[PDB]
Amino acid sequence: GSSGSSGGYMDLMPFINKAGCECLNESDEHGFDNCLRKDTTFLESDCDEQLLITVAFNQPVKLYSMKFQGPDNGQGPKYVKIFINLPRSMDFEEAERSEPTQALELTEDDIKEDGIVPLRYVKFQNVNSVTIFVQSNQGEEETTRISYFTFIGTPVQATNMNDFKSGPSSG
Repeated sequence: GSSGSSGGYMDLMPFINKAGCECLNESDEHGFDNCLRKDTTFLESDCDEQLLITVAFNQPVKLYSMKFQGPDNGQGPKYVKIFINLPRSMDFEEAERSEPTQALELTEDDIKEDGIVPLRYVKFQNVNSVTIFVQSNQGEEETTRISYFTFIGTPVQATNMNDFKSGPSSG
């Protein structure tokens, strides 16, 4: 159906394997999977900002950016360590001894309604498994609430498909 060239990445949501995903210190009442979609519950930590999020990609894609934010209360992740090409997963000790592939200090503008975290695709040229460990928050809160989480980018090599239409617009 026609064709065109423009800047339009994908959240890779449908490319994530929720069946192979893994969460650390996940609340009992709240799930770490409900914070993946915009329309769902939130993920509240029952300890502190020391939760981990594993992601298993069935196909090797490219992490050009990451959308990490929280609820509308004032609790969002700031200093998060990103890991890729892991042997299977990331723990609390393994996330401390070993350094992340990127790791950035998310700001209020990165965890807002349209917050965006520009990563370095140069390192995620081809990743099959990515993990994110929460260290600190925006205002050093006691806990980080996750509401929306995804990976912006594109597959290293896919077919000629089509999607993503309509959307908001401002002056």
